[PDB]
Amino acid sequence: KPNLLVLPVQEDASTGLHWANIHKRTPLMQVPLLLDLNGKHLWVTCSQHYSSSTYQAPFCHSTQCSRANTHQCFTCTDSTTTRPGCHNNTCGLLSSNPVTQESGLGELAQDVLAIHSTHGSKLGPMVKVPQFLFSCAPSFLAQKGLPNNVQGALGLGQAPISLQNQLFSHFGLKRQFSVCLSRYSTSNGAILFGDINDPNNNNYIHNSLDVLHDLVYTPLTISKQGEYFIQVNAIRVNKHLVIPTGEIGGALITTTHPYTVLSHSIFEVFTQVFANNMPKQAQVKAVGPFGLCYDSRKISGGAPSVDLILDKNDAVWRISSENFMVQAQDGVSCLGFVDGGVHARAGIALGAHHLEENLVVFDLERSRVGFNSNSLKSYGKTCSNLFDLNN
Amino acid sequence: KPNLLVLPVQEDASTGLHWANIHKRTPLMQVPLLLDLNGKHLWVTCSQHYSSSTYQAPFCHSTQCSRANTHQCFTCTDSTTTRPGCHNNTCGLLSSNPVTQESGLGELAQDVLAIHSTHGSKLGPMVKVPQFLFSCAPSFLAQKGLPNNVQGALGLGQAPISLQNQLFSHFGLKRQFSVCLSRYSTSNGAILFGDINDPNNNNYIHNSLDVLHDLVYTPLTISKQGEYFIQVNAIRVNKHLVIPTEIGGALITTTHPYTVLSHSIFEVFTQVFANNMPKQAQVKAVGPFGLCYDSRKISGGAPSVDLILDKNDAVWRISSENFMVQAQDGVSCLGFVDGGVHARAGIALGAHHLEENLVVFDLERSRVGFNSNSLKSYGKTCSNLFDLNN
Amino acid sequence: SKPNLLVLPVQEDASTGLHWANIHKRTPLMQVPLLLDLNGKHLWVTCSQHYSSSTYQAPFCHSTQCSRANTHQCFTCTDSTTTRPGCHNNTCGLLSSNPVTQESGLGELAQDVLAIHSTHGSKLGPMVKVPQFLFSCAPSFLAQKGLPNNVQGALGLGQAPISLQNQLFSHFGLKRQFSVCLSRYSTSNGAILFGDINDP
Ligand SMILES: *[C@@H]1O[C@H](CO)[C@@H](O[C@@H]2O[C@H](CO)[C@@H](O)[C@H](O)[C@H]2NC(C)=O)[C@H](O[C@@H]2O[C@@H](C)[C@@H](O)[C@@H](O)[C@@H]2O)[C@H]1NC(C)=O
Ligand SMILES: *[C@@H]1O[C@H](CO)[C@@H](O[C@@H]2O[C@H](CO)[C@@H](O)[C@H](O)[C@H]2NC(C)=O)[C@H](O)[C@H]1NC(C)=O
Ligand SMILES: *[C@@H]1O[C@H](CO)[C@@H](O)[C@H](O)[C@H]1NC(C)=O
Repeated sequence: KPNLLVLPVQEDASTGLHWANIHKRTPLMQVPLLLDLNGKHLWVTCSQHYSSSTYQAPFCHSTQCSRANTHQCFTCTDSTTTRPGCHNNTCGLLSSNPVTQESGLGELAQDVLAIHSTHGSKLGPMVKVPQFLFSCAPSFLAQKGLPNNVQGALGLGQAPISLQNQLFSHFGLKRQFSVCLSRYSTSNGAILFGDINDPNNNNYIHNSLDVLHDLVYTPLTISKQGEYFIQVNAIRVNKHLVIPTGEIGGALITTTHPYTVLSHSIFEVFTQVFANNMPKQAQVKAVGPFGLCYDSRKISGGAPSVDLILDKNDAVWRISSENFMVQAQDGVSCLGFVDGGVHARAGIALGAHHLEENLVVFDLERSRVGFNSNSLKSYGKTCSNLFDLNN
Repeated sequence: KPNLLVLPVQEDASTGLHWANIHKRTPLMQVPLLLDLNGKHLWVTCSQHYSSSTYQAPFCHSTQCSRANTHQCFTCTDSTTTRPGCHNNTCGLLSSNPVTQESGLGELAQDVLAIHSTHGSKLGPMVKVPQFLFSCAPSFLAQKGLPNNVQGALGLGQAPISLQNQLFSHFGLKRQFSVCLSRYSTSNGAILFGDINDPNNNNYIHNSLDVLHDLVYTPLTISKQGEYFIQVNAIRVNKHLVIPTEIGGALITTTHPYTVLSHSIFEVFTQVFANNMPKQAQVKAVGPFGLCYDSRKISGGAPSVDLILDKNDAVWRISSENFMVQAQDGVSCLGFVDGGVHARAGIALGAHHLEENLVVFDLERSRVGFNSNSLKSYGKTCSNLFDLNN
Repeated sequence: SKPNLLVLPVQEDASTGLHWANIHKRTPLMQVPLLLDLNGKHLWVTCSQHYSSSTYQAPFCHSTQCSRANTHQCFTCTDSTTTRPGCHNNTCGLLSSNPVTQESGLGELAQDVLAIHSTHGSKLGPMVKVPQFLFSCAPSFLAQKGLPNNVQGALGLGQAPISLQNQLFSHFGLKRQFSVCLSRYSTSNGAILFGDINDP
């Protein structure tokens, strides 16, 4: 019985989103799914080639339906014969495409999910959750916005049948998971489930020990919708402070958009403050979703300190200029923050690009988030080689 | 045929609010009324003691009631005899005390209003609007909260029978008015109606020409209730920027003296301010204020406070002689007040903010203009920018 | 230099029995045939791709112009993929009516030059302008039915804040009075007069 589980994830270069192959069903196979940090559950298109000797659709008012927190019954109005995703007297579950913000009523489903354990310092054998709960979503939901051929999403949000909650409870793990996304499409990053500070896991996490010793922590708050928040008191640029006005933190953490999104007033003030701490004669025609771009040849070694001042000024998340400068085009380097408009979900939403090449620990038992206080590269490490991810 | 009209206004030392004598009725006489920038109409208390040979109460469904945008008929339930403010089959108008936020149903009224024209560099003869529309309010409405002897309010809001809307239309003026409040109770400020860049008016406004050339503008937005808003992206204190929070987020108003901030913004701004000051010069807060200092110790230097505006095109610099208030003896307080958690807006700029500034409401281009340097840097004040002498 | 009386010639359409006027608008100034609608709340025009004017503007939502027009509903162009008069985002929406068909449609608030005759002695005098006249750019279908031939909108003289007379009264400081003398014959004009007719 494993004390640590590992899910390799990959960056999609085109969308900037991350996805994973999930192993499901009997016989076991791989389903490519979007990584959705705040997603309430795993959902898939089932109307396909769903072949499994282990599939079940729980009946309405069943114990499975109570756990999934759906007490709404499902009626199939597509096929008039039965299949995965289409029954009467089952239960309905609302699934959302976090990119398009579309939602649709899916059917609660139950089948095998499998995930890697560890063996010494390498990946170990797959272990199974034989009755993993998830949603069979309507086909349209995955037809737009996801990486190519991605057929659903896996959610890691604070909700009862999230992926991590089901792994924790099945295997009796510590309630902690860690995210190390890779910036490169050509090598994987990973998600780790369980305690990384467990001597039983020392051999697998041995290579990451210098990083772990320097981890910095800040309190984690959770919204009514199961989303992860931290408190950012200010954004510091050199000696300028952009200061936003028992509550949930103001900064969302998400994996479902690449760049960090700022509500309009913050975006406006921050970007100008940034432009003021830069050579005005280095700017070029704005490109892409970005508002402030430079000719890459100037600027070289000329970007300012950009830091998040965190809850109660106890901590700082220093952000590297190799992270916050984006290479929009051949020789064009852009400030990687985008305007969320005036009705943004949060004042600040830290996205996949922010998380990439950082180790970020979601410590649910103590309600806090930890991150590397120095860049991984300063340890000679990357998110792809911090842990052994060869099968 | 005048191109510019002038209304002198005065600060009430006690309340910090401003008022004007309006000339009305036949025979012409003076009515002291509160200056209410956002008010929808002029209202005055009416009784059997109201005397005028030109007063009328328009009938219900009249063209007058139509222009005033009231189609609710009025029934007098007070006197059992008719008098100004008390008739049947007239029309009803809701009037508000902007200070107490009490409101009352008045009767639409019509009478003479007079206001100064200009003659060269001086005030010229009074010119009249013989059928000025306004509200006869119930007597109780002004009985609390207004400066002494003030018996109504003149409203300059975006609403069909506001004072400026009726002056514009009657005289064929450019749709613009300018506010120059005087900080001193002992000298008048003014409101100007019509084009101030009008060569015809060059002689009256000649003394202000340097101020006008350097005016800075920002977009003006109007709420559904007719209030004036601008957009503030940040309040800057030295190098610390406080980001507040489409209609602008900052209300402009004349019905409270000090600038009111919503609780979350207030808390953030006052601490940021305390961080840019000698932290051990503070004294127990006095009055309505939250952060007060000893006057002898901070004469050293107050920090830069600027409103960063819409699209960051413009900056409204606030002088430390404006935002520091001398609450007591040797105590100077930061003159921003906490509007609480159900504040109407995030920022509400009040009379104190407006004082000794020239503020132009350009309704024709939907923008607000203000002096980009202090009046005092031009050798001017709001009392002497224009000739307000009889 | 401010006229005390303005005059708008109007003509009867024999086919429909309705009356219309050529109204002068834009820079450079040109004529638009519009239906005479006594009770109409505002002037509206079908505004097209080929609207040409150097003085045209679409007020922004929550502007003072939108306040005066009494509209606080914002406009979104759900039509073209490019902007044109009558088609922008972040402007304000105004409901216009075809009084013959009772069709209504949501237009965009617009601002441009309007000109009209003043008087000179006993004759018509030079055109005088309202440089920022407020009106509605209405959807094209709204004029396709019921109106005289080639008529592209209506001018309203109703009791409403941006009616035609209300804007003329206030721009020029006229007496609040207008007079109607319609002609029975399609072959000669009648007129609308704005201002005091009784100061001989
Ligand atoms: C305004 O209209 C009211 C309703 O018509 C008037 O009140 C009515 O007076 C009648 C005469 O005595 C009486 O029979 C009715 O019952 C009464 N109606 C109500 C609703 O009370 C009112 O008249 C004045 O006030 C009343 C109470 C009496 O004192 C009358 O003599 C008064 O004229 C009208 N007010 C005017 C015309 O000023
Ligand atoms: C007015 O705004 C709308 C909505 O913002 C624009 O319509 C969208 O244009 C985007 C392009 O950025 C498309 O991706 C959307 O599919 C469009 N939505 C709809 C409903 O058509 C529209 O282009 C804007 N119009 C103008 C003239 O700027
Ligand atoms: C679901 O119920 C409806 C209504 O009774 C029925 O017509 C339909 O065939 C049922 N669906 C399946 C898959 O049996």
